Amino acid sequence: EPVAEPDIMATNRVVHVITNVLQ
Amino acid sequence: EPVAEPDIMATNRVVHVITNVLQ
Amino acid sequence: EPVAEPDIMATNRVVHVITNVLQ
Amino acid sequence: EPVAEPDIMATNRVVHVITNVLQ
Repeated sequence: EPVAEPDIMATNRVVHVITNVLQ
Repeated sequence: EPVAEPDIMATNRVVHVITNVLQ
Repeated sequence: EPVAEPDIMATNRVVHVITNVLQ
Repeated sequence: EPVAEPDIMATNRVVHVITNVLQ
């Protein structure tokens, strides 16, 4: 993982896609 | 339901069920 | 059948809600 | 370094009612 001076960090995964309700 | 020998079956309407979209 | 089939229900449109997305 | 983990799985709930096969 990246190394640097201490700071605020929080790993997160975001996934989105355009879609419509099936019914 | 009626019981008899196999033969042509009249088409019956089908109603969908509301459910969360997979996408 | 022992239980009557569900009555026909018309699909209802759903309006999307605007939200902040990082991506 | 360790291999990056894949995208986090998004659990979903599916509800359906058994009915006559369309085919």
